[PDB]
Amino acid sequence: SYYDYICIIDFEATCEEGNPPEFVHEIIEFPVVLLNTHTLEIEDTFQQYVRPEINTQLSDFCISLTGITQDQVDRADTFPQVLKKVIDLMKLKELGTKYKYSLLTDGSWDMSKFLNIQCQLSRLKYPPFAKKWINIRKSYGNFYKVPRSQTKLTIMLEKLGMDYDGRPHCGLDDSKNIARIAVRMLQDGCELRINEKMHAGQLMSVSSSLPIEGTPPPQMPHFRK
Ligand SMILES: Nc1ncnc2c1ncn2[C@@H]1O[C@H](COP(=O)(O)O)[C@@H](O)[C@H]1O
Ligand SMILES: [Mg+2]
Ligand SMILES: [Mg+2]
Repeated sequence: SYYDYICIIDFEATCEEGNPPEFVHEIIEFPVVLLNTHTLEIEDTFQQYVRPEINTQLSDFCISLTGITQDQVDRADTFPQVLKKVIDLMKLKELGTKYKYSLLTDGSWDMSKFLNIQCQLSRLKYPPFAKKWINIRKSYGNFYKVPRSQTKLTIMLEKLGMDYDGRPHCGLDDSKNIARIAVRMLQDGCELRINEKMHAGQLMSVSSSLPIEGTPPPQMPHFRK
């Protein structure tokens, strides 16, 4: 039987203009949006900013694209501290123990790039609970049967006859819009399910024809020795 909760995560990260290929991203915003699959309502939202430690000064391009200011990241906890809190929130809403749940992200960068890089930077083991997720862009592409380029957030909203609510590149607002699409897709009868994973630190697909399996209750990973 189906997930009780979909847990939507969409990060914001440091960046440069022109998107330089060798620039080391760090997570600067870690939102969580909890969607109850039964009531189809967004039940919980939590926002937290993260303080980068490598490239600590946000670029102008970044401050403007995301809206996040230096004073915000400066006053924020470091990633491991923020992760402990996200895990504590998840533990509070009893995910993995009382309720069957799954992660959902918009694309495959949040887990396989941003969280992946960040854990290396923070010297953390990659948290098991985040090794499998629902990439909604993929879900959408397969459900409505459109090429990959048509699954950009902008187009998904447009084609479903919806609007972008709130600020672009603000992770919380982004996550909420994502959840709003999830709802709509569930309503259109699409069974959202895990379709992507990490394996040997590489992005890999996951068979869509296999039974619904909950994500394990989250734990706080240790520091890599
Ligand atoms: N146009 C862009 N140029 C460079 N980096 C970007 C751009 N759009 C998004 N990103 C990176 O991806 C992160 C999250 O993407 P988004 O979900 O589009 O806000 C941002 O915090 C940026 O670090
Ligand atoms: Mg994103
Ligand atoms: Mg975003």
